[PDB]
Amino acid sequence: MKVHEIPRSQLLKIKQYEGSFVEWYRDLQEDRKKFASLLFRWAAFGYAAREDDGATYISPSQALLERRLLLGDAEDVAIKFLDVLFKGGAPSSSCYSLFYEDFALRDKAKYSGAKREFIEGLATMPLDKIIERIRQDEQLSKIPAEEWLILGAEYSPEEIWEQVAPRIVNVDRSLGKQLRERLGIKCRRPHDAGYCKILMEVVARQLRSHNETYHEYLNQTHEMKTKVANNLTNEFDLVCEFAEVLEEKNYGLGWYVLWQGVKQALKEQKKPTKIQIAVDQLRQPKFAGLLTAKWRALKGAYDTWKLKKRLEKRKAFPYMPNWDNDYQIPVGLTGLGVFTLEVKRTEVVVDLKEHGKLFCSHSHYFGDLTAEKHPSRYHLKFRHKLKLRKRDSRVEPTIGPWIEAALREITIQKKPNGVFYLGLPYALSHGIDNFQIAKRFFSAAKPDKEVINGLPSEMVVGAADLNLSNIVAPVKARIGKGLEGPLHALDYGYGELIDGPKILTPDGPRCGELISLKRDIVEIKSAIKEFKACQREGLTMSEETTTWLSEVESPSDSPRCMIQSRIADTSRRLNSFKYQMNKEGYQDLAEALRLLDAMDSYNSLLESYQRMHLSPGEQSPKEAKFDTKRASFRDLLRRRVAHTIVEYFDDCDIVFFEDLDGPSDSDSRNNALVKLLSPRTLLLYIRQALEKRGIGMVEVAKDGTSQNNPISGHVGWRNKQNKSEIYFYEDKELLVMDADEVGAMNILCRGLNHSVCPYSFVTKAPGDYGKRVKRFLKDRYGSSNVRFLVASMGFVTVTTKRPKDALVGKRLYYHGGELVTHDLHNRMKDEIKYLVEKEVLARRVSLSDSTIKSYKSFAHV
DNA sequence: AGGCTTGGTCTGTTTGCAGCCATCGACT
DNA sequence: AGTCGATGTTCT
RNA sequence: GGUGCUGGCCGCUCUCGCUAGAGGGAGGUCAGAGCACGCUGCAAACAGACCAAGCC
Ligand SMILES: [Mg+2]
Repeated sequence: MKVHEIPRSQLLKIKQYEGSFVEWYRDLQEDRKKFASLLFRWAAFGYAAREDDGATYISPSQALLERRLLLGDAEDVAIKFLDVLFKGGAPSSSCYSLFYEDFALRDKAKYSGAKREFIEGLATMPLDKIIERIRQDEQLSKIPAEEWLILGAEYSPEEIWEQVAPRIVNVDRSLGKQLRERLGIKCRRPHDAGYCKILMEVVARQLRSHNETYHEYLNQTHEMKTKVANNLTNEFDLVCEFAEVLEEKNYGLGWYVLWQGVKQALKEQKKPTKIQIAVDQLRQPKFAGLLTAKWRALKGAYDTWKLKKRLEKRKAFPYMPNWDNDYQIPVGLTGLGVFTLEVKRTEVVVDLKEHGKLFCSHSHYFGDLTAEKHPSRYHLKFRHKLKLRKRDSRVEPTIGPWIEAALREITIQKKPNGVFYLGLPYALSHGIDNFQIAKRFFSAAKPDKEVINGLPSEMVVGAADLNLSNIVAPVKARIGKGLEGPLHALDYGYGELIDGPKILTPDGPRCGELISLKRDIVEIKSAIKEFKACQREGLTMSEETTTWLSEVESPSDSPRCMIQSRIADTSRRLNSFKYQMNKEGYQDLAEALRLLDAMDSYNSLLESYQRMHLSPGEQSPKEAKFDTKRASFRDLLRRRVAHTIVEYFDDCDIVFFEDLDGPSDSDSRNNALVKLLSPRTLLLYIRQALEKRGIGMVEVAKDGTSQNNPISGHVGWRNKQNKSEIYFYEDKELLVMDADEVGAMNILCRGLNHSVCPYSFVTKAPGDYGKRVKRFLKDRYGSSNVRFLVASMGFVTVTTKRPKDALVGKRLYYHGGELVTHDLHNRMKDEIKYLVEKEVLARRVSLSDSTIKSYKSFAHV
C-alpha cells in the first residue's frame, strides 16, 4: 500500500558538550550571521532600513546601485548563480562549491536512475513520447533529438553513455568555484566538507524564505491598486472627501456610524446625535450628493476606502531581516554532516566524527525509546509516559502506545538563556489513503471518476461544532454503498449513524461563579475612572458603586483602599482556584476556559491600577516583563483540546469541522473565539494531532451551519438569550433542539455534500460563481446559466430562459429544496420568532432518533 | 456617567515564504 | 565490503 | 527522566495613597500532579490593552 510520512519534532535538553564543538557552533552562527547580510544585496531586494526614527525607503535602483559597485566582474555570473540558487530543491546539486576550497569537479554527469531507463528502450520509443520526456529535463535538451535518435538505432544501450556525460553536464555547478577566487571569499574553516555543505544550504534556507515573499509582497501592491481604482464611483468621489475635512477638525469615520446620519438629516431633527459633525457636514451641498445613495452600492464603496487606507500605511518594500538571532542548524545522514547516536544509561549521546561528541538527558516524551540503525534511516520505537513527581502516589503513569517510525536528521539551537537544545524531526509511516481521499474527494466539488472508485465499501466520519460554550459536540457515523440510511452523501451513497451527536465537555461547575467573578472585575474597570474623573472635576463618588465597595471586610471606609480590598479579595479568588485546579492538571477545559478569560481580565485590570495616579497627559511605558505564562498557557489549552477531540475520533478515518475564519456574517469581529483561541490554530492543532494518527481532516463552510435544520432544512432561531437552544417550525408543530448539537449535524451534512449545497450567494446576468456553487444549479435545476424570478407568495423560481424582468445582483437563502429570497428569509425567521414570543409549547426532538427516515438538509435528489 | 473617531506606546493574534535528503563514482 | 565527496527530478 | 503551568511565607525593590492598604518584578524560600506536548528562523496584516483631546 502507499504510505506518507509526517514531520514532527520534540525537544531534548542538552547538558554537556565535549570537544571543539563550542567554537564550532559559534563559528556557524557567525559565518551564517556574517554573509547573510551581504547576500541580501545581490538579488537587489528593495528594503527599508529599520530605524527608531522611521524606516528608510531604499528602492531596487538604490540597491542595484551597489550591486555593480560591490562586484565589478562577478555580476555577469552571479545573476546566473542566484537563479540556479533560487530554484533550489536539489537540482542545484552542488551550490556549496564556492565555500569549499578543495572543491573538485568531475568531467562526467552522474548516471541518474531516470537517465538509465531512457537508453535501453531507445530503439522503439515513439517520438511523441521521446520528446515529452526530454523537454521537461534540464540536462537532456542540450543535445537536440537528432543525434539522440541516431544512437538509439545503431548502438546498443551500454556504449552510448560513455560519450554523452561530458556533454549533458549542468555547467552551473562550476559557478561556485569561480566566485571564491574572483571574490577572495574565505570562510572560517575550509577543508571541512561538513562545515561548508551545511552552511551553504543553511544560509540558502534562510534566504529563499525571503525571495518568494518579495515577489508576493509586491504582487499585492499590484492587486491592491487594481481593486481601489476599479470601484471608483461617483460615490467614492465624495466618500473620501468626508475623511479629509474630518481629520482637520480632529475626528474620524467608522462603519456603523454611517446609517444614523441620513435618517436624522432627512427629517428636520434639531437635536443632534453622536455624529452631528457628520450631519452638519451632511447638510452642506457638497455632501448632499451622498444622502441619496443606494442600499448595497455603498458597502462596495466602504471597503475600497477601508482598503485604500491600507495601501497608504503599508511600506513600499520589506524590512531588512535581522540575522543576529540563532537559527536552527540541521544536520542529516547522507551528504551533509555526519553523526551517530546512542542511548547511554538511558541518557542520550550524540557523536559527530570530526568535531567531537555532545551529551544528552533522559526525556519523558520518549519514555521507552529504542534505536536500531538501518543503512539509510534510524528506526525508533517508543511511547509517551507521564511526568512522575510523586514517589509513593497510588497514581499510575499514563502509558502511551508504541510508535514505529523513521528518523534521518537532527536539529540544534541555542536559546536566549544560554542552553543548547536538540531536536528530533521524525517521520511517521502511516497510511496515505485517508489523506489521499481527504483532499481529492471531500474537499472539492467533483473528483474524476477514476478517483471516486478509490474507496473501500465502508468508512467512518465525524464532526463537531465549537463555540465558547460547551466546546465539543461530536457525531460518529457510518457511510455505505450497500447500506441504506437517512443521510445522503454525494457519490458514495447513504449512511446510518453509530453514535452522537452529544456534547462531551459540558461547562463545568466552577464556571458559574467565575463568570460571577468576571463581573466583579467588570465593575472595577468602570469604577477606577470614577476616582479619576472626580479628581479632575471636583465632585464626589456615586453611592451605587460605593455601596458595592463596602461589601468587603475593609478596616477603612476610605474610597481608595476599599477598591484595593475588592481586588485583593479578587486576586485571592484567582490565586486560590489557581491552586485547587493546579492539583488536577486542568482536566476540565470548559472550567479553565472561563478561568482563562478570568486570568485575562485580572491582568487587564492591573494595567489600570498602575495608571490610576497619572495626571492627564503623562503615561507609563509598560515594558515587557516577558510574562512566560500567558503565552505558553493559552497554547496548552489548545494542545489540550486535541486530547479531548482525538480520544473520541481515534477510530474515525476522516473528521470535519467548522472553519470560523472565512466569509462569516457581521457579528464575527467582536466574537470572543477569534479573540480567545485561534480557530485555525485550534483546527490545525487538531490536524497535527489527527495527522499523527493517519486520520484526514477536511474543513467545510461556516455560513449558517448552526442556523439550518438537519431534518427539514427550514430555518431556526438561535435564542438570543439562551444560545444553547434553537427552535424550528415544521408540520404545523413547533419543535426545539440544541444549537451546538444542531451544528454538528449540519457540518456532517455539508461534509458529505462536498460543501456544494449553498446557504447564500449573489446573482449575476447570464462576475461568475465559484466551482463549488455550480454543481448545485446543474444537478437540480438543469444548468449554470440561469436567471431567477420572483413568483407567487414571494418565492424564487429558476427559469431555463434568460429574461431581463427578473432580479439580478441580489441575495438568497436555501431551505428544504426551495430557493427563497431575503425578504422571505426574514419572514421565515419571523414565523418562528413570533410563535415563541406568544408563549406556546414546543416539542424537543433529539437527533439520536430512528423515526427519522432521511435528513433533508444539504441534499438534492 | 457613557459612546465613538484620531494617534502614540506596549504585548498578543493569525498567516505564507523557506525544511525535516537519496545516489553514483572515486577511492579504502 | 565500506566511506565520504559530489551529483540527480517536475506534476498541481 | 527536557520545555509548560500554581498558590503561601520571607524580605528586597518599584508605583500610587482620604493612610487604610494594594499592585507589580527578576531571583533566595514553604506546598501540588490522572497535564498535554511540532521543535525552529525570516517575513507581513489585524486586533487586543492604557493615557490625551475634540465632538454628540
Ligand atoms: Mg456553533
